Amino acid sequence: LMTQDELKRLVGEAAARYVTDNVPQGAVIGVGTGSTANCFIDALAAVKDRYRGAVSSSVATTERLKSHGIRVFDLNEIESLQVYVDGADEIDESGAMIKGGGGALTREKIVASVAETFVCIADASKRVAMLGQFPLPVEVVPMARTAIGRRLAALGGVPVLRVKQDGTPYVTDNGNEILDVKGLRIDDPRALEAAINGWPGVVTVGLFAQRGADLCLLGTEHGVETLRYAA
Amino acid sequence: LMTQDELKRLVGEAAARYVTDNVPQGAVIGVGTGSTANCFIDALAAVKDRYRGAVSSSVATTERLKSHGIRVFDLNEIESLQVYVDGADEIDESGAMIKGGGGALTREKIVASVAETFVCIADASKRVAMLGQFPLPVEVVPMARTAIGRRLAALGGVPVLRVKQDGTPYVTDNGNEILDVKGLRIDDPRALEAAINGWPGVVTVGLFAQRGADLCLLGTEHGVETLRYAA
Ligand SMILES: [K+]
Ligand SMILES: [K+]
Repeated sequence: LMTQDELKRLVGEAAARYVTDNVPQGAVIGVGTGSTANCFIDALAAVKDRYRGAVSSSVATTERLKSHGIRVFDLNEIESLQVYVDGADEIDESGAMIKGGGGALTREKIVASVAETFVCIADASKRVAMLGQFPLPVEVVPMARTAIGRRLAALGGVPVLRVKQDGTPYVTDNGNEILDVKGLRIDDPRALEAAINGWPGVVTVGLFAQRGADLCLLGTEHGVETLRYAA
Repeated sequence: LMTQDELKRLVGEAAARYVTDNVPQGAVIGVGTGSTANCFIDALAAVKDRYRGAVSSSVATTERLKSHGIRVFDLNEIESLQVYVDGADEIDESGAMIKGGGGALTREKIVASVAETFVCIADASKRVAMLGQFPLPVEVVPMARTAIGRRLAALGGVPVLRVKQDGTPYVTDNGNEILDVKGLRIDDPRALEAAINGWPGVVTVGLFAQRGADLCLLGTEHGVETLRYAA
C-alpha cells in the first residue's frame, strides 16, 4: 500500500535519478511547480553540488529551491536547458498535459519551451484516456474575461473564474485572471491548444500539447513506470 | 496638397459617416487608438447622441472619449459590437495589419475580436505590398524576453526591446514588455501570426491577420478610397 504522497516521493526520487543519469555535472536544471515537483526538489537537493543551479517556474518553487541553498537563475540569463521536470494535472496517451491547477501555467510553459526534454512526474491518477475532466486553466487578460468565456461556452465548456478564499478574483503575477473550464472532452489537444492560442485576450492555455511530455515517470502501486512519447 | 494630418482628419470623418450610415441608433461603438483614431473620435463626438457610448482600446482613448462626454463601457459588460474603428501601422492587400506601434496591441486585438466589422482608417502611407518594414510589436512576459528574442532571431528578425524616454523597459498595462521586431518580410501574415501565438511567453502579436480589416478607408491625395477584404 502506497499513499498518493508516497507515490509522489517515489517519482520525485526517480526524476532526481533521471537527472543524475542523463544531465552532466554543472548543468542548470529546469524545475516545475506543485506538490509532486516539491518531492523532486527535495530529492535533487541531496545532489545539488553536482549542478550550477536551477530555473524556476514559480515564486513557490523559487522559495523552496532557495530553502535548500540551490541557486536560482532568471531564465533570461540562460540560453538553453536540457531538462525541465514538472508535474501535470492530467496527461493522456500522446503525452499532452493539462497544467496550471495551482496557477503557475504561464512560467511553466515558458521554461518547458526552452528545455529540450520535458520529464513529467506524476502519480498514476494523472494518466487519463482523454483530457478535460480536470478543469482546463486559461489565463486571460481581464478585459477579455467574458469574450473568452463566451468562446469556451460555444464549445460546451463551463468557464469558472478562479477565486481566492475571500471570493475576489485570483490574479496572477502578470495581473491576469484565470478561467478554469469544465466539461470539455479534449480528444485533439494540439488542435484545441492552437485554437485557444488564436484568441485575443488569452495569455496562456494550460494545454501542453504542441509541446507535451517527452517522458513521464508514473508512480503506480507496482512502482514507477517510464512512459515515452514521440519527439 | 493634403498633409498627413489632413488625410487622417479625412478618414476620421469618413469613418464617422460610415458609422452613421451603417450602425443603428443606440449602438455601442468599438474605438481604436492612435492619432488617426483620435480624428475619428473627434468626428464621432459630433453625432455622439445617436449612440449609447463606446468600448475603448486604451487608456488614452478612454481619456479622449470622456473629454467629449462619451460614455465608455467595459467590454465585459458588452455582448457584441457591430463595428470597431481603428488605425494600422501597416496594412497589406489581404487586409492583414501590423498594429501596436503606440503600445495598445492587446486591448485593440481583444475589442477587434468581439466586433463583427473591423473598419481600418489609414492615410495612404500605411498600405504596403508586404508587411514588416514597420517593426512588428510582440507583447511578451518578461521572463520569456530572451527566449522569444531567440525565436525571432532564428527567423532573421532583429528584436528591439521597447524602452521609455529614460531607457528603462516600456512596461504595458499587464506588466509586460514589448519587442519590436525589424527586418521581417511577412509574406504570409496568417501563418506567422499562428506560429508566434504558439510561443509560450507571447501575450499578443501585433499581426491582425487571422482577423484583419473587413474594410479600409484610405486617405489619399485624391480623396478617400474604400478597400474591402474577404470575410
Ligand atoms: K501549476
Ligand atoms: K497602437
